Amino acid sequence: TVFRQENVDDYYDTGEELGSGQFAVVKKCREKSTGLQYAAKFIKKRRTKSSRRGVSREDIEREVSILKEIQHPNVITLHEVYENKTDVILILELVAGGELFDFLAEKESLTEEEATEFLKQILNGVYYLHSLQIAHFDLKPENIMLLDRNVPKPRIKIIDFGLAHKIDFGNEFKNIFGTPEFVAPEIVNYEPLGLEADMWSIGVITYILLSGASPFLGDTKQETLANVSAVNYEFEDEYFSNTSALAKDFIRRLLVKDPKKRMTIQDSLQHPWIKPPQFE
Ligand SMILES: Nc1ncnc2c1ncn2[C@@H]1O[C@H](COP(=O)(O)OP(=O)(O)NP(=O)(O)O)[C@@H](O)[C@H]1O
Ligand SMILES: [Mg+2]
Repeated sequence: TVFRQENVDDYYDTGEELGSGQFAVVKKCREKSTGLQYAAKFIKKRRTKSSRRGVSREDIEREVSILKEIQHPNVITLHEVYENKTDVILILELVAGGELFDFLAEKESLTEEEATEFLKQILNGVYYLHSLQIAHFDLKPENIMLLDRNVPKPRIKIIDFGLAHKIDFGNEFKNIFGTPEFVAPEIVNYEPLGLEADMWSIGVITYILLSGASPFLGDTKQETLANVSAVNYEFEDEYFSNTSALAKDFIRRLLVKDPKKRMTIQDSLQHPWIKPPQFE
């Protein structure tokens, strides 16, 4: 599909940089006609068929097509798309309270209540996506953002649809790979991937929310990946001695190597704790 090829600067003024990855720089912006504020994500296009710099049009089109489908309080929405010869420019809903990652950085470990108030939101965002057969494939504390960081119970949105895929057949085999600390063993072993892989990432996120520690992290990327495939983690007493046994049970049911035996998004919401390119 093609996108609007007008100069983006003719319709928006850009401000502060919000963030960066591989593939993209994200800038705060303001639409001239409405005075509303957005996050403009500039994704660099591939300059030649075989190049490794930039993102293939197929991958950009998949991100845009998934984003266009979304409308849920706990996920980011897509406002408009522009393009020019160098970039595709997604105008996304602005999430202005920073990454869950940075929130967790200053001050590092949450109460079970604070942890479950975030988690319940993440779970209903992911329930929506999975209901739509969308696997996010990049869930991690940097890809969650808070609408306002200065409120006692902040409200979150899932961002970064750069690896997301529609799962039409219950699994796909296109060979996706995110960040070693958060990927499920099936990603590590290059096996067919489905919605289950997001549920593993949620367990890793939950462990970190409760402890401030990463369950699989080794000293190098390859060692983390080995730990992940072996399900090499444990609940350190120093971190978990006063954490409830149900919280551990929740995590233990997500960090399961066989995706068929791992809790589904629906199971996670009924659980008693809750229920009211890749190398060194
Ligand atoms: N809607 C948004 N509002 C506010 N900040 C955002 C938004 N989208 C992205 N960011 C910030 O920009 C960073 C990069 O955007 P992201 O969508 O994560 O890019 P990417 O490079 O394609 N994927 P990755 O390599 O995993 O970062 C994020 O980590 C956030 O800090
Ligand atoms: Mg990202």
